[PDB]
Amino acid sequence: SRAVSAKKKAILSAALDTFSQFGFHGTRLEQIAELAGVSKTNLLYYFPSKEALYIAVLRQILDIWLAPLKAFREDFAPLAAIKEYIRLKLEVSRDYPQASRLFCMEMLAGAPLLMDELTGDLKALIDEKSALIAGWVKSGKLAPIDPQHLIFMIWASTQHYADFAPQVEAVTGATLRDEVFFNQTVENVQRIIIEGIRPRH
Amino acid sequence: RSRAVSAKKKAILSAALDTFSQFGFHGTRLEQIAELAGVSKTNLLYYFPSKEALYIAVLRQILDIWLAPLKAFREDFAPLAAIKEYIRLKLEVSRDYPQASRLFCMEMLAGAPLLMDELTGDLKALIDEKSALIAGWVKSGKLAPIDPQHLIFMIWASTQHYADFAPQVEAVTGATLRDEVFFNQTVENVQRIIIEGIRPRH
Ligand SMILES: O=c1cc[nH]c(=O)[nH]1
Ligand SMILES: O=c1cc[nH]c(=O)[nH]1
Repeated sequence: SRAVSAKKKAILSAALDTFSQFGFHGTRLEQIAELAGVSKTNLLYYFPSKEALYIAVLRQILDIWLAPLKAFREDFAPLAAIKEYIRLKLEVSRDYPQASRLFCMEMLAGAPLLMDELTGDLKALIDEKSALIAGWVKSGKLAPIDPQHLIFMIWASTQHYADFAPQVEAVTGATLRDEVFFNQTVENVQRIIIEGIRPRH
Repeated sequence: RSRAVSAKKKAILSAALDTFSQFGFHGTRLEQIAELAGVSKTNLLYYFPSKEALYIAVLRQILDIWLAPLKAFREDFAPLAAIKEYIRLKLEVSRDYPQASRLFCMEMLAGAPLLMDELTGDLKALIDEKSALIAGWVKSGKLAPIDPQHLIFMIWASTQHYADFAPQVEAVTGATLRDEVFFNQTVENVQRIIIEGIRPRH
């Protein structure tokens, strides 16, 4: 149904903005229900608790973050695939900083509510894609870097510009919404990581 | 300068770090910091006039630890060797002081309400100075053409990740930086990507 999806997205977006501004414990479901334009009973049909909504919000940003990596295939040009991956991750930092910070804040608390996804569906995908990239490496299409550590570096360097945005602005005077700085950021992150994993000699 | 006094101020700062780490800034009471440091409230207020002053002192101390290697950069150093220590020291700090990494990251997530003066002032000054130093290394052919500030941010981001995102690292790999073998694999992998990413080539 389109209507169910339209409504689930209105709730998730209202939920993101409310968790972002009031934190998990200070947020009440009725407040989210007011801003999505729906009744509490209607909201609870799709998300039975504050915990369910919160987890769903973080699953949504994870699905966005991982889409490029889920699309990886063995016959891709490895360096080209990874440079596109880096570019998509920084567009997410520019456009969805609130969700990036919400995820980072969950990690800082020990991932009390997200540990089910990290040990389950997330670990399954990274195991699968790590084996794929290890194939690219055991075949000389990439230098020898270990796959899980290359992935962590991609995540860390692109999410930095959202999560650490106040420090980036303080040192450079710019943000990712400044077109020129955005393009300089993409090119420089790409240069270091790509040349760092490019086959040699 | 008196060391006993310095030893006492560091004892207080360390009690503050772990109390701020466990209860957050607004939930922390000065009485808790004093009781856990082994000192009277009055002795704490002698050195730190407010909870906000102490909190800022705690975050400045972790900044000083983090930036010491970069302050030590000088034009005549071997660039790649210097950046290899920097990465190694940053990963040692993520292993030994994860609580401080998390507290600083949490300050950034709130918009840096209390620390923004330190970022726009002393931090920006150092990064300007050392970024020009690194631009000199590139204009003298000792490094590939990279932009200095983004190289620095990547050193920070990739090394602090293993502390701030430790639960995700453990979930995906089963390990932490306290495992000697995983620590050494991490150093070698981060160093390899950044160093080979910036090596002159030619
Ligand atoms: O892109 C991603 C995906 C999963 N976890 C992260 O921290 N970043
Ligand atoms: O090492 C450092 C120094 C300043 N700010 C950071 O995030 N990391």
